[PDB]
Amino acid sequence: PVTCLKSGAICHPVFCPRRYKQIGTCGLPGTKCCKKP
Repeated sequence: PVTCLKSGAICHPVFCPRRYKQIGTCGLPGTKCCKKP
């Protein structure tokens, strides 16, 4: 459960697509933590 707030990564719903790499999870099972390349 990482907020990804320090990394500045954006959270994505369901799962992280290819444009964004899923580092783990935004915080809840509703969305996932994603980061722009």
